[PDB]
Amino acid sequence: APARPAHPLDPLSTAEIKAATNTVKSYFAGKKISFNTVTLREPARKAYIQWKEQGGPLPPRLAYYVILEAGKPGVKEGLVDLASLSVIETRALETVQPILTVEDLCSTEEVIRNDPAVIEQCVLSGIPANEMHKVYCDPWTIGYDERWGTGKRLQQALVYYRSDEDDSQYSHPLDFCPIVDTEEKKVIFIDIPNRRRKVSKHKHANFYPKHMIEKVGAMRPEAPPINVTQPEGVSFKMTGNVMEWSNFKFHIGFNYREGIVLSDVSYNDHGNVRPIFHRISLSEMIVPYGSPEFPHQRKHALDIGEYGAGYMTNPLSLGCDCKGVIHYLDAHFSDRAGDPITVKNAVCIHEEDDGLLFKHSDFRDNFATSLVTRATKLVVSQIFTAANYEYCLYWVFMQDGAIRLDIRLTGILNTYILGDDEEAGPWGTRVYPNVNAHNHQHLFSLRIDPRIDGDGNSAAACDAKSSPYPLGSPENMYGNAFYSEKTTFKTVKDSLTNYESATGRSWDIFNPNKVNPYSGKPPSYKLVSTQCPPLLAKEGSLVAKRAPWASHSVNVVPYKDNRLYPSGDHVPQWSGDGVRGMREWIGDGSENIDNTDILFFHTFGITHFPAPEDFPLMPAEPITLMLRPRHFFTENPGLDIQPSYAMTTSEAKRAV
Amino acid sequence: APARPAHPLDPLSTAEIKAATNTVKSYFAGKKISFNTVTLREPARKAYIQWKEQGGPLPPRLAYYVILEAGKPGVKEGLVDLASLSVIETRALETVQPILTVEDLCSTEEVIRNDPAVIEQCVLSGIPANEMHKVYCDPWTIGYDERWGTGKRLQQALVYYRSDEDDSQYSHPLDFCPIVDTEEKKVIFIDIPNRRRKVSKHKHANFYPKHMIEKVGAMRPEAPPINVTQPEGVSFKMTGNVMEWSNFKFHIGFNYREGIVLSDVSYNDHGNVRPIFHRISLSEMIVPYGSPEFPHQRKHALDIGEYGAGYMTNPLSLGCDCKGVIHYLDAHFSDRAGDPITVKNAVCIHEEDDGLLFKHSDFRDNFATSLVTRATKLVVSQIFTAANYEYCLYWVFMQDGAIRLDIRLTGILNTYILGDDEEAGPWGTRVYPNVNAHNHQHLFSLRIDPRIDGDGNSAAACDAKSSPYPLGSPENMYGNAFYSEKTTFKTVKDSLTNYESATGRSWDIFNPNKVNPYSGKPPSYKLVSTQCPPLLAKEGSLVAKRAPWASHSVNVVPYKDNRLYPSGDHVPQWSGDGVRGMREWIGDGSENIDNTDILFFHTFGITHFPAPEDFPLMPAEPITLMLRPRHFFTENPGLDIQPSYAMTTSEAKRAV
Ligand SMILES: [Cu+2]
Ligand SMILES: [Cu+2]
Repeated sequence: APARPAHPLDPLSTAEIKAATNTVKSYFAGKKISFNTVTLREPARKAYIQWKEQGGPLPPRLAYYVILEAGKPGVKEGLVDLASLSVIETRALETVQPILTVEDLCSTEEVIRNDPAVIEQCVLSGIPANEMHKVYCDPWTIGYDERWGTGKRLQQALVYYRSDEDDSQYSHPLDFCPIVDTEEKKVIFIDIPNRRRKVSKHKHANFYPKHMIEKVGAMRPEAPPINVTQPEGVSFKMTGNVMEWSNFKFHIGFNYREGIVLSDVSYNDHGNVRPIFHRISLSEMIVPYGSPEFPHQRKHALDIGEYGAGYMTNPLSLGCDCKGVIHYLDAHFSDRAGDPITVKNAVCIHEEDDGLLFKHSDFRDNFATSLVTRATKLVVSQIFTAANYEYCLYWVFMQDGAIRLDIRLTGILNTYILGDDEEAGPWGTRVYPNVNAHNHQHLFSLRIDPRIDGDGNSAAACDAKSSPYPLGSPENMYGNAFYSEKTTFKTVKDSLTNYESATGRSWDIFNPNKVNPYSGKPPSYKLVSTQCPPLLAKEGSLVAKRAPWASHSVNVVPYKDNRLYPSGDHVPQWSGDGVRGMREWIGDGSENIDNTDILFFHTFGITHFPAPEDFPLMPAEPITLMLRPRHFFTENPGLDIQPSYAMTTSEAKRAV
Repeated sequence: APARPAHPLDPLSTAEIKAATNTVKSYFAGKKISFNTVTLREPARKAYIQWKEQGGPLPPRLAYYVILEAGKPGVKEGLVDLASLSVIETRALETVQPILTVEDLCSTEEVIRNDPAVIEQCVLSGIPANEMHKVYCDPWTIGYDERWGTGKRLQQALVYYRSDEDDSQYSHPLDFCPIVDTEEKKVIFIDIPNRRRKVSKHKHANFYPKHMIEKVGAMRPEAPPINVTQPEGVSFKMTGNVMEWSNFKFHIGFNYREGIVLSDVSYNDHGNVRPIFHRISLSEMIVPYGSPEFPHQRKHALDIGEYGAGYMTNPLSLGCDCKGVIHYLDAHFSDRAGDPITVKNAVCIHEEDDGLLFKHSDFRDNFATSLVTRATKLVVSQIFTAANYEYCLYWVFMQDGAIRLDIRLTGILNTYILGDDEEAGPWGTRVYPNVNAHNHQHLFSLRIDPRIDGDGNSAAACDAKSSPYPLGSPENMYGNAFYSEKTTFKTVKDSLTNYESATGRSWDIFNPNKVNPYSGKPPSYKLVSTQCPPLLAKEGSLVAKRAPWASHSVNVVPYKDNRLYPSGDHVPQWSGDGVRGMREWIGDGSENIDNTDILFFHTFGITHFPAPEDFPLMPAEPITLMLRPRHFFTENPGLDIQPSYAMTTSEAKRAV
């Protein structure tokens, strides 16, 4: 049996992966199978907490697998008990399709380049038959197409042309969309538009230094360096995957889908170690495009569930992606053959300056009496590439006890062809000649499993409101009175809430069993998040049905085990009909969520209307949200940090 | 005559200040006068642009002054022509009161400590008569009190007790409020509550290291250092107050009121130097409190117009407030005697790493084909202290051509006393025993005088909207279609708009005379700003009347000279009645603002519901907004910056 991990939440080692895939091959001996997913099945929440805090049973070390079998529809999935090298649960799911791996994305180009119907369309589009090596595709999942459902595993090949291998292809989309059976390795259909648009004759819109020298004359000279050193080392301590820093303690996990998973998050409040979150991660996304024209409705990528923030994560880049003194973690997955694969340097961990933590000075001696303390932040990060997009993910811990998630979006716009006299608006932007960059949103589902100061939690909306008493009344003489209206969610239905600019809405995750001795309020972490777009696709749309979580900024449901992925476990090609994922968890909306084990799913992101500044490669666009302690502590928790400068009134008088 | 400045927008030198005050003293010879304000009167916008870009006349170098005269109500104000040492304009304003200086804050404590009625109240409150040296006050402007109007110059002494001079006084407010005549140096009234609350007998809530060692046992050890150096110097160049960095060029100005003023802001687009803004600054604030109980309606500080972001600015570190390699500017004002005073190191300028600028990698070779470029940002900052508050102001320029304003709020909560059995809610929070920190908002008025790619500009609201065609229609078959609805403001009235979470509203400031050759849209800078609270005080309230700008997120008016301060030129003790400031500029709402010289005033900020984490000293709370180029450039303007790492497809194949 494989050696068991240092910690029950540690991701599967390479040896554990191989042990799992050997087990599964033996169970299916005589069958031709391929591996889609081999990943840790995390322990039940109860089992973990009981092991960690109550001297309870050691949870079994289990691997979840998804396989395909040649000639069989759908997938099989199950669990392997690693200690006994045995399959302990298995089932066949003939009517779902699974996440697409890097191998799956790389496989489609050879299919389309050799398909006679595709060749014919390249030629009709102005690319000669002997130049197929110049044709490339981003082979998305089909997403959903009602002509096939889940009956075949399908990709849509978004086709482009490169004049030279070093080109950025996105200036030269083609007009047609081959549909490919991923498992049969064949083109089954090609969507061809009513109006044909041949390949752009313009130069490629390129962005490496050699290209830029041709385009603008010269690169800027190298700027003088800004160097960042920690000559006495770092202040954080890692014990395997467990982090300790500035009184925070937590486990850094990682998987094929979510990427970074932070677990067992506590804060050491002068010797009282107080839980905050059991688990926090990104659980799904949707990137819905806004052109109604066929087949563009199929562009609504659920990037986490369809590609994976782990599978697609970048090996980060000795001193370029992450600047400073860095601790790296590697990621391990299975390939289709059942062999472990490694992404080196998938996670970067470091501490960085974060400006001022607090300051106050006294006007009475011209600010001679003064105290200033600088902030340090701890950053746990990854960058994943989902075809054209780059998503830079930064989990940030702060010395006031706040935790923030910062995202920067970069990469390249998804582009489609635009005719010489064709107008892109209102659904997209002409960002370069013959290039239409369609409107789209990027929405994310943050999953919080809280344990604010322990178990038994609730959530609330907090709305700023003027007093209901009018100006000139004895209760509100001058019309200034205002308060925070807290609406505690009692049932699931109550939770289904949007951000509201009219009230500056925030949400509290709180422990109703405890009370701050000063304020009288429950200890809480407050979600402060304003990048909360409405879902623009209509009710009942394909987008709305496949992402039931995205229609509210906040969804709060009862905890149950295995409630991770809110668009279901196998996302590609689901029509959005059925009681699964968030739609299952919400149910009829009547279940209790007050003072219990809850899961808080937050929808946040941006609406992107492309502009030429975004092309050919887009400058980073920031998204953030923060979880802030409010009524958790009885005073500013950073005041024991040594100030950078401190002078008292008495000391200022003595300096004369 | 004083030597003329290097640049017409340079603030008055110390010699110019003295020259101006000598001129005014001579004009008023035989009269007993004191100086309130002596500051640059900036050139008219037409005159500046003509001088800068058209070989036009050199604008006269002018000083604006505000003086008080013993025995005369209100103020006198006027202009001095420095070249001729003469008063060129003067007028008496008998019914206004002016900004309170540092000297004016410092003067009140000696008055109240020696006043028999105040002493009596201290004794009734539990502080013996021989301990008046332990009584302190923050002597705000009265703000507005209908019992006196502007008929006397008045301060309200928010009173506190210190057990030792090194204490933070804010745990020990007293229950009463002396009203002080600033110019007569006497207490004229004391507001006494119906419910007396004697001084707290608790320990002070303190925050220096010596205090914290007593409170929690020990300070944390010094963390290992993070060192930032620039061994080959910085990439920016300053010529006097003119900055050049990453193709931006602008003038760094400073005054008593607004603090930092950025002017003549352009971007050098490969040799084509394109204007962006004529002037950008913070022009006013309001910090309205939410307790209706008398006299707390008088807490609605207009910090900029009542105290001044320049007058109240901190002399910065060095090495503590601003980390790294810093260029500092000093600030110069007049004191009451007409002598120049200096705040050393009032502004800090430096460049800092700002993470990734952009990245893209190709999945086809497992991300071997990759380009990553790191961002640098340029930061122009100050910190001002308005009694209890600290406001950290950062104007940030970025290498994608965006400009951001970042603010961090810190300092100390304003507190009032709380009885042992008194409930603070719903209008405040008990943050420590016997301490009530009332609810309040912090609202700011960002003033933008734009020149987007030159003169003749417009503004618009941009709202994301679903297509009006329903799901299932030929126009919107799958219900996903969406667009940006642009509402161009034709008249002032049209511009009076709020942030709307329902549409993810942004605003464009654009040049309708020009067209992006790719997109077809006008060049613009887009305001991306979501920390846009409603004003919670009711229509017709004292707050809403004194801050007419604050009731909309956006106000756009025609440019005229001297339209700087949207709550009027002399803010303290204005009732809010009258056609002045923003209310004058809005007029009847009918004036054209489409394709003309416009002023864009943006209201943003936060609503603060205190919690114990904020006490006794508050961790920094961030506020931000961004102005982003959209359709300004025809491609990402940063692509000529040398990448940190770049490998092409061909290079990756050659590396084997
Ligand atoms: Cu996008
Ligand atoms: Cu505040």
